[PDB]
Amino acid sequence: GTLIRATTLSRLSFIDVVNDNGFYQFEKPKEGRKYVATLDCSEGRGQDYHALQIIDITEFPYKQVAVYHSNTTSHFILPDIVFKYLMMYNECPVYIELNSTGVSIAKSLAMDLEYDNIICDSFIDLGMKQSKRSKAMGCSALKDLIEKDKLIINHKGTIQELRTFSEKGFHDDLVMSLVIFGWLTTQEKFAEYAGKDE
Ligand SMILES: [Mg+2]
Repeated sequence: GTLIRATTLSRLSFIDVVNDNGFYQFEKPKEGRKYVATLDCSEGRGQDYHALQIIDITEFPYKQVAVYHSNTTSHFILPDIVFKYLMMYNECPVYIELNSTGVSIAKSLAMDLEYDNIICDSFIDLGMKQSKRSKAMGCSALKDLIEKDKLIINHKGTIQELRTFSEKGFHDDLVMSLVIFGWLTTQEKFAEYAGKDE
């Protein structure tokens, strides 16, 4: 009872890139392409990882071009690491799940690093406000993208997590960061970020 149907899961495949201290790069940034990054931060104590997914949304199919995945990042430096990769991907907009750590990272990006491509649900929510409906609808959107071959997955750990991710409520941070992306794609504001500049 996986979210992604078995035949699709069986055809997923990864490019086995070297881990650069948590950063996995499948495509370099390219001129004229438009990206988005989604961030699922770990919170509190336990066995979870921070997961930043960077997706090329210039045109279909969308592509997973890089991932940052770590549970050994110093809290003091996580905003600077995210900022580095957003700047790399053509000053990438970012959509952060606003758990306690995500609220702090979003504020650091806005106030300390002065990054001005933060996707915000509202003036007081500097990212994706937590809700149950955003998870469910983001999962449905992600299922359709992967099953219709409209989102290409390259990363080994992401595929491993997709193969065990249940259709209802093992690590899942790489999938949950893709669920944030799926939810974004259902919103009116996604048209501000997707597509070539006109
Ligand atoms: Mg997490």
